[PDB]
Amino acid sequence: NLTAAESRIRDVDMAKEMSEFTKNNILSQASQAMLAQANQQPQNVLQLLR
Amino acid sequence: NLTAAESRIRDVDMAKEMSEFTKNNILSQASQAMLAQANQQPQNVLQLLR
Repeated sequence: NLTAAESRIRDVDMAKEMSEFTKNNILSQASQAMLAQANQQPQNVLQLLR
Repeated sequence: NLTAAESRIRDVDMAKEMSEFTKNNILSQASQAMLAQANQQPQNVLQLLR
């Protein structure tokens, strides 16, 4: 029972962690994506410039 | 947020600046133009002279 509670503290429910990992990785790829949109804003500033 | 306000101070809204530039350049070409009319005033003074 000590091992049980000790595991409830430290040892992870790796399913939940994996869902958290896939989730956060999507947030990451979404963010890099929004750089791929964000940097594209001043080139249109160059477009009215020319 | 510091970068944001710092940019609001120094960094320019280049669209507005470009409109200002085209504008003032037209005022310039209009002014050179009005030299092309202004210097032409005394040659007619030479015309009644001859």
